[PDB]
Amino acid sequence: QVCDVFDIYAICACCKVESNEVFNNYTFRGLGNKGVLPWKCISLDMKYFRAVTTYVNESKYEKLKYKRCKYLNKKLQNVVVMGRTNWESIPKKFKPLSNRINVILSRTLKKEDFDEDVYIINKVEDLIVLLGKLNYYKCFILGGSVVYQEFLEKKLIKKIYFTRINSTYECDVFFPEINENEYQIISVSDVYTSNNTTLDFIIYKKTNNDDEEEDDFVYFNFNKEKEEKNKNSIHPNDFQIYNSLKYKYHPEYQYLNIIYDIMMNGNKQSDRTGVGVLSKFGYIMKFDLSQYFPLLTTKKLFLRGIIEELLWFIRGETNGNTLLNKNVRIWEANGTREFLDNRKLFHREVNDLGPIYGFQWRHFGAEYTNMYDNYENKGVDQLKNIINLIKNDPTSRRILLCAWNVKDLDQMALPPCHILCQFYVFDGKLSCIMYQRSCDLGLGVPFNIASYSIFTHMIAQVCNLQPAQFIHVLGNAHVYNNHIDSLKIQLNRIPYPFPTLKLNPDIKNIEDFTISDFTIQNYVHHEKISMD
Amino acid sequence: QVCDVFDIYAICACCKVESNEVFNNYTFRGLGNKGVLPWKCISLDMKYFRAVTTYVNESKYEKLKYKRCKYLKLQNVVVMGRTNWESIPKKFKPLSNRINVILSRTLKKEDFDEDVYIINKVEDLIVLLGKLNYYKCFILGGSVVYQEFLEKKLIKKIYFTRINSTYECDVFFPEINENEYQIISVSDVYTSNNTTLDFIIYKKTNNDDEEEDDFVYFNFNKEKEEKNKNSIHPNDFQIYNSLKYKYHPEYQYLNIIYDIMMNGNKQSDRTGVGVLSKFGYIMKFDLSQYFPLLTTKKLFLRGIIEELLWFIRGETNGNTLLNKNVRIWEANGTREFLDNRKLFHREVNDLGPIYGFQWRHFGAEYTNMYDNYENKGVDQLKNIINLIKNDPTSRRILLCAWNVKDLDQMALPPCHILCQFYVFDGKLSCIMYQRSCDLGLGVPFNIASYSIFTHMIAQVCNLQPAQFIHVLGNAHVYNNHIDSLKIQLNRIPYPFPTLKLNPDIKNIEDFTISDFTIQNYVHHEKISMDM
Ligand SMILES: NC(=O)C1=CN([C@@H]2O[C@H](COP(=O)(O)OP(=O)(O)OC[C@H]3O[C@@H](n4cnc5c(N)ncnc54)[C@H](OP(=O)(O)O)[C@@H]3O)[C@@H](O)[C@H]2O)C=CC1
Ligand SMILES: NC(=O)C1=CN([C@@H]2O[C@H](COP(=O)(O)OP(=O)(O)OC[C@H]3O[C@@H](n4cnc5c(N)ncnc54)[C@H](OP(=O)(O)O)[C@@H]3O)[C@@H](O)[C@H]2O)C=CC1
Ligand SMILES: CC1(C)N=C(N)N=C(N)N1OCCCN(Cc1ccccc1)c1ccc(Cl)cc1
Ligand SMILES: CC1(C)N=C(N)N=C(N)N1OCCCN(Cc1ccccc1)c1ccc(Cl)cc1
Ligand SMILES: O=c1ccn([C@H]2C[C@H](O)[C@@H](COP(=O)(O)O)O2)c(=O)[nH]1
Ligand SMILES: O=c1ccn([C@H]2C[C@H](O)[C@@H](COP(=O)(O)O)O2)c(=O)[nH]1
Repeated sequence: QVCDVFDIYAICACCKVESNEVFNNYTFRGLGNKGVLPWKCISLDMKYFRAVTTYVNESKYEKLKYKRCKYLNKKLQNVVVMGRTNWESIPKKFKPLSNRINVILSRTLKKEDFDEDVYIINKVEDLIVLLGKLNYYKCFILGGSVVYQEFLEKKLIKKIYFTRINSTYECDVFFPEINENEYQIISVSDVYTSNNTTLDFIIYKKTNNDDEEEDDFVYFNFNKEKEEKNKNSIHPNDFQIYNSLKYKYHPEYQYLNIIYDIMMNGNKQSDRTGVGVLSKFGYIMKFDLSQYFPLLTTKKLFLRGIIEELLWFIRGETNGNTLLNKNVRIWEANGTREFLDNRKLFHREVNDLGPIYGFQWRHFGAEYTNMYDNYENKGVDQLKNIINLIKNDPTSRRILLCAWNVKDLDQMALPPCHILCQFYVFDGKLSCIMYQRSCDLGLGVPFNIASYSIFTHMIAQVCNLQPAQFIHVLGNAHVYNNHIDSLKIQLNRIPYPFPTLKLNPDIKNIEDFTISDFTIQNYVHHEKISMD
Repeated sequence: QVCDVFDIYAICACCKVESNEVFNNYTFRGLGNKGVLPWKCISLDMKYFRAVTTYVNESKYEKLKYKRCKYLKLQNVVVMGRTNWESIPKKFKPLSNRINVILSRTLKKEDFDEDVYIINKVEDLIVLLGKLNYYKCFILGGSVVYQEFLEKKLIKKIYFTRINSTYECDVFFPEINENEYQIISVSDVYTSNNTTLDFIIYKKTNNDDEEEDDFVYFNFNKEKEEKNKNSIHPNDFQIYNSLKYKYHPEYQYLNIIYDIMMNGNKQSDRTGVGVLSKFGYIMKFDLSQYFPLLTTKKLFLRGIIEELLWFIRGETNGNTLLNKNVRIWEANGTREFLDNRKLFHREVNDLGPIYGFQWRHFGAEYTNMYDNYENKGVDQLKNIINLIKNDPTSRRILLCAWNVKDLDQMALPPCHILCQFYVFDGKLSCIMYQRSCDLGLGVPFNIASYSIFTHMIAQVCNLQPAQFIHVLGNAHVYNNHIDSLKIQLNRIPYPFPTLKLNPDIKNIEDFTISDFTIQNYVHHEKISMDM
């Protein structure tokens, strides 16, 4: 087909347009405004644009030339193709585009109307003629909307390098609705921040609808048991989309790939109640908090409850009623008469959760009495101490906050799942490890990622640091049997660019945050999944 | 040369021989004994030798069809000396799916078995390959055949199995000329028929590709050569960098050292000492397949085994160790060091409520290293053992030394924060979270300690040890270890040893130093980590 021989790709960038919100991939569709771009600079998009439209590989040229010659019977650079208004949006000092063979479609304008060193063509068949005559690597359609429309309805695009700008702007022109039958996404990049917006890079593909060391690889894999056994009784063919992607570089896939790993390779166990899980042991996930807030996109997540849990912890509280009166039910089941009695806490009042996270963070080692006691200057204020070590001894390898008080375990409603946070400071940035002994991949983890990411931002702010990495170590990583079906749905979804977290900048002590100091901007997500 | 053109390869397997001793590649030489192999059956090698000698690639034969004939079902060639031929029994003859050559100057094709081949002098092969259609030519020994093939530089690659046990031998492999061949791949380590083994690859020295440009675009925001912050010199690790396949588990430790040296943050800890630092790693070692005692330098375990026994007894008394010449904690018990920790009222070598005390007495008011603490505080060690036996699917099997109440009273706060255990199908795994990781001195020992512990816990619980999982928090190279580790990165690991515990010990409290034995430890020379 014409676009496979001449290697004609589209590259574009689309913001969200000003229209319980439904999100699909038509969410990213805004192209330009009043004949320019809807944003000022997004330098990372330019850097990427520059990299795709200028990259050439001379070794691959020999096969492209042959291929092209065969379909015709018979310093290397790429061609870029522009609508006239696209071309007129470009600052003069940057035209023609350096190190690229510039082509401009126009009727109003002819060869004579240009000083530059550009090919002017009347019409699309004129690009195909030209490409049969030029030595060039790849041909990229640079827009705008009219050029994009005509190139897709002529089935002349092999791939779309589509940048998702995860902010909203005023737009007067739009990228056409991509037909899912015609194009599927095969690759999704890492998520970055540039110019106060997150973005990622996705690739749509035209649909179906020394090399002795090649061999040493196979010799060296001689003992591998699983040769399509169905190790666990989940069917790869149900993860069609998940498996069809080639480059899964969105950080959400750090979480998604562990659910794949647990499902394909998990050990079958009957846990605390008889419920049943697949389980694995030891994983690490790293999220770049300077580039995004890793709220999972492949299902809807509300953070009001877990933000109010984090503030409850920081205040040192163990009173389950405080959450209940803010309509947060996170701890309700763990405070019942029955639940407490079955934990042999017969002398513990309903919703008095005992010496849990808050108590240990502000008072580790004090004798716990009841949820209403004044524990001032009793036991160790770990939280205060770790803020003090970040500020005054940032290179310490001893900045840990530990919830696992061995003496108090049996007196807690339940022993903590988030065992400990360690902190690390280099060059004015704060990174955090949280070690989780016990990890519900379907229900718990996605919230836990959020709690500790928010907490790291908070500790960074009050210490006058920027956040860097939030690092999540999973000990006992389990998927409950009755989550599996929901999880196979979620895995076949393709993540959206992460949102961002904004903390009220004025809060300077860790104690001084409230619910209104927390804003999640630009949360684009698939619909909610009931995991059960 | 003949060899690089015609793809002439040697597959062999060499054990150690029955000769404070020193190791090199020529440690592994034993080939045969009394016209048979020196060992009963090592079936993971039998399997390897099958997969390697059968397998062929249709696609890639093209670049050979026109190269050996640009010089003058597609099976594989195997050559063997008659005694290597008759050394094997009959049901296997002639090795299925393989052009069975033999190197005999005596008995001809009418003498011998099936519809195979023969030659009579070394040269007489040179042209036989030039005739028939074949993927690659494998020399299966024996010593005599290998010997005369390495003399005449006809061997492109050697596919050499290191059998890491000792056997009676009569025949050996040639010393591999270190300047004439170099190792370019090393496999995972495996247990098989009560011995560890790995597979290494020697080479002759010289003195849908659209989705491939998408990879370059996704790397658009990565980093070049002033980026990759290196006053380290990559070219100083030629051997580390020349390996294609680095599958030996020691590479889990080595790769972290390379990562820290190359991408490490320069920081100036306490003193002005200087480190390169990163945050958050996870290594995993299969205790069922080997004992992960680093082989790229010499490690001693008596001291760290005594330390472990000392922990299990609940001791905090530094003198107990000093009287056994284990001096791991000596610096942390001086009047000077205690005074600088603001512990002016602590006896010298009274290390305070450290590992032992937290493991057997968590929450007990520490008094001094001589007090009787029986049935005071939480015996976590007894508890986590009773959890493994009574409730193995529990996700609460944690052994934690980081008592926040007691940190200031400790000579120093622990590096090893906690162990977590996991039991599946009668097998025990252990995660240890290390807050502070000296990759050059500490970590090598810390792996051995907690590997040993895992074996101890597993055995007193009648489980097989599975994985030790080492999670590193603040991982640092001391700046002055850099020269030594560069030397260390350029050493090819040896197949790991094994650990044998005295099987009689079924109480964690009942181990003594003589119940621990390391077997077949083959290691490069000791390295002083500075100077
Ligand atoms: N976000 C992004 O990735 C991109 C955004 N943009 C934005 O897009 C907008 C411009 O798009 P839009 O207004 O649709 O216009 P275009 O940039 O697509 O240019 C349209 C003009 O191109 C010429 N033309 C197009 N097709 C043909 C053809 N087949 N034969 C001959 N001439 C042809 C005509 O020029 P003439 O009128 O002289 O005959 C036509 O008026 C701006 O806002 C721009 O900044 C630009 C590209 C990429
Ligand atoms: N561990 C390992 O990797 C392996 C080692 N072995 C072991 O090795 C031992 C046998 O090896 P080894 O003693 O070296 O004997 P070989 O198996 O190497 O057989 C060599 C024979 O080939 C003939 N021959 C030797 N040199 C030449 C030559 N230049 N030209 C032509 N023919 C020649 C001779 O047979 P003749 O003159 O009688 O015709 C000679 O006896 C056994 O213990 C066996 O189990 C076996 C397989 C692999
Ligand atoms: C730049 C942009 C939006 N990014 C992607 N990913 N895909 C595109 N097609 N893009 O538009 C390219 C249009 C050309 N352009 C339009 C432009 C750029 C800046 C300001 C106004 C208009 C430009 C100008 C200068 C240089 Cl050096 C390179 C490209
Ligand atoms: C088997 C061995 C040692 N494996 C490696 N890695 N390197 C070699 N070249 N080997 O030599 C194999 C030669 C003969 N042999 C070894 C043998 C077997 C039984 C008793 C003595 C020797 C054999 C028998 C059956 C089969 Cl299917 C394949 C090889
Ligand atoms: O913050 C939390 C709290 C709980 N859990 C899950 C993990 C287990 O499924 C269960 C805890 O049960 P135990 O591991 O304590 O038995 O709750 C989480 O994932 N995150
Ligand atoms: O078992 C141990 C004890 C110490 N260290 C290293 C880490 C640091 O270099 C130093 C401990 O000092 P702090 O991290 O507590 O400052 O020793 C280890 O790697 N392992």
